[PDB]
Amino acid sequence: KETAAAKFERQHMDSSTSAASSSNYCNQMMKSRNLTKDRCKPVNTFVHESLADVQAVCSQKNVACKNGQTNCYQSYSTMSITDCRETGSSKYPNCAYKTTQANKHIIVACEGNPYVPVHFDASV
Repeated sequence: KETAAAKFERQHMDSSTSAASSSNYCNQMMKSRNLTKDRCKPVNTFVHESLADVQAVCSQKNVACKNGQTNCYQSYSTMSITDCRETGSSKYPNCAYKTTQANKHIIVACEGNPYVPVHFDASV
């Protein structure tokens, strides 16, 4: 089964771009990363930074996750992200999203050895 670390990379990393280039970024990426295959994932964040910089957050500022776990971490630095959220017209299989650019700190939950991100908790 795909590991939690690999799923995080597939759902949230986009080291190939510095930001969203058009309003269709979310439509394109949600589909290409297979986040709309079985249902429309409602919200999703993409991070436009290197993988090592994001992995690095695992040893930055500890903070409790939204759900209360204590293995979340907030990045020291803000990062270029893209926020994707369904539009009112989104209807499976035609999942549709609003793209929004931002430069925010990220909050992830980490696990394993190597200790790496396994969930994207929030942008703040």
